[PDB]
Amino acid sequence: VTQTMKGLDIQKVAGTWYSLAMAASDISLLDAQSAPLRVYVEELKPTPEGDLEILFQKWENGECAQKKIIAEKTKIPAVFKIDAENKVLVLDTDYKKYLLFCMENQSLACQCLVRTPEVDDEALEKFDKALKALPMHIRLSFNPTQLEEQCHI
Amino acid sequence: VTQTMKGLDIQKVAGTWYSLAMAASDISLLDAQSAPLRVYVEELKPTPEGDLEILFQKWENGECAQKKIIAEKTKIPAVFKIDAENKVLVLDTDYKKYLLFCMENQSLACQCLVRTPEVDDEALEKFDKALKALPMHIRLSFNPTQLEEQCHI
Ligand SMILES: CCCCOc1ccc(OCCCN2CCOCC2)cc1
Ligand SMILES: CCCCOc1ccc(OCCCN2CCOCC2)cc1
Repeated sequence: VTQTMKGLDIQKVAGTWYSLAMAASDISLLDAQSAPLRVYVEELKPTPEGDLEILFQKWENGECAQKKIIAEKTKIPAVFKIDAENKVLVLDTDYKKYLLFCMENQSLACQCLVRTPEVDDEALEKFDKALKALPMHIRLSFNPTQLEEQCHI
Repeated sequence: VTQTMKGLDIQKVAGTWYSLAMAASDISLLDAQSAPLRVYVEELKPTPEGDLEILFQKWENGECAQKKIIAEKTKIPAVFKIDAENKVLVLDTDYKKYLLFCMENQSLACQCLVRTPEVDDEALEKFDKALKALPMHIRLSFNPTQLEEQCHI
């Protein structure tokens, strides 16, 4: 991934988001509800120190779990670390409407986040252009009804 | 689906094909290996009377089954019936290289077939343009290694 947001202000991505679409390099990363990168973003909480707390939902052991992770800042404003060593990259955002991001170790999953439970064609067009560059083999998108449900059921 | 091949010659789609990509209106139609429209085309055998015999593979009861169905001709050369009542529509083909088709009852799944175990960017570009018109929520594509495996494992 060689697309990062120039001039990202991480404080301005705070608040409510919706995983409108997801894509990944390998089908098994997104195919089942319990697939390991099938994660439904709920909220972004950037720290004063410029780390990024992420609230999301994930299907585990036949139910919709609440999850929290902290993505630690790097010297690049648009790149963050989750290690156990995995990177979060912010590709593009207008803060008000949409945010595109990828998670990578090579394995890769990207999402189109939106602020509201609505299908944003413009945001989906920007997400498809960013994926043109990448070796994706699965792509999912959700309707407004699913966006208001736990784990997009 | 309002895209059909003008002037289809069904005899000329005979022989070997590869399901390079699939898409569907609903995620559950393609998400698991055992998902009901996860079908891997092997061969098309048009009859002299202009019906279309289809050999494909499908994952069922934890294994890769061989399957045969006959799609019966209609008054429209590009449209065929499988009833239990479901339509097969040929969108576009050059006979030599690629064939795009959709199956519909509304539920909808479309494939990009190719003649060889190779990623045909041109064919994938034509498949993405045909899907622009349609309400797809899942899309899959396979690498050359998977295309040579039973059930694309
Ligand atoms: C704008 C930033 C959005 C990033 O949102 C997420 C990034 C990574 C996530 O990871 C969820 C779990 C994936 N990893 C599996 C391995 O252990 C660490 C977590 C979840 C949301
Ligand atoms: C150019 C024509 C290619 C069409 O290929 C197929 C069309 C339909 C298929 O259906 C497989 C099973 C789907 N139906 C489920 C309900 O019962 C009838 C079959 C398989 C290949």
